[PDB]
Amino acid sequence: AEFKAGSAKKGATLFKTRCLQCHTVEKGGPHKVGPNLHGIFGRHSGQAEGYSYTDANIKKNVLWDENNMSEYLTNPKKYIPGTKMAFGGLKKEKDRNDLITYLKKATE
Ligand code: HEC
Repeated sequence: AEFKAGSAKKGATLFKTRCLQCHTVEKGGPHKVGPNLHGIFGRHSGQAEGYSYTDANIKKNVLWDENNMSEYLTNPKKYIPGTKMAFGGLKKEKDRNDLITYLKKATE
């Protein structure tokens, strides 16, 4: 994938509609169904403390950046077979770009 910068404002509405039920982004926000996403960028998958990941997510051992995140959110199970993240995917390029723009800033 090729991340282009988008609207953080729409990315927040995208996050809050499609991600917030399973995730938080603030520093020190609680783990829910999924882990807190603070400092997700520049961190390998499966390394947030306090959350029990799938083996699949740990062994993927992917250093998250803008681009591989875009691929992941298109179809999570396809990028990480075995993941227990039950999310179909953000199919539209512009929605993924909008969200990741928000996510960069919101996870500090
Ligand atoms: C539950 C109904 C979820 C929804 C909706 C979304 N996510 Fe999720 N996510 C969820 C789980 C249970 C997990 C753990 C996966 C595992 O196999 O252990 C995840 C994982 C992620 C990750 C990876 C984080 C890591 O530390 O490796 C990311 C980046 C992530 N989720 C982001 C994310 C976004 C952006 C969502 C909506 C757009 C979203 N998730 C929805 C559970 C659920």
